[PDB]
Amino acid sequence: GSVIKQGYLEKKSKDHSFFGSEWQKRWCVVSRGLFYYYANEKSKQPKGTFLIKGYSVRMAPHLRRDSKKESCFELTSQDRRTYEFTATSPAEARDWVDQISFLLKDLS
Repeated sequence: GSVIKQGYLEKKSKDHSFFGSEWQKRWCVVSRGLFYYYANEKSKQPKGTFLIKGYSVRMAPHLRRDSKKESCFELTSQDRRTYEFTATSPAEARDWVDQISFLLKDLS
């Protein structure tokens, strides 16, 4: 079907409120051409959706300074906002990068 990969990641998330950005747990889904994410796997509505065409993806240890930096990756665009993620492990992050890359290369 349409889902390529899904699971929990920490997303760097602006609260648009008093505290700014924090790493926050999100259930993330990448389907063909489309990424969407929720607070929880059983949340009623997504927090966000975006078309992935135009994005680049890579591991990104600059995103944090603690020991989870080896599990961080980013989706970047020169036109739209970047999305920054921490997986549970380097292996998990590498898989996200690989699976999203496979989509992005086809889209290109």
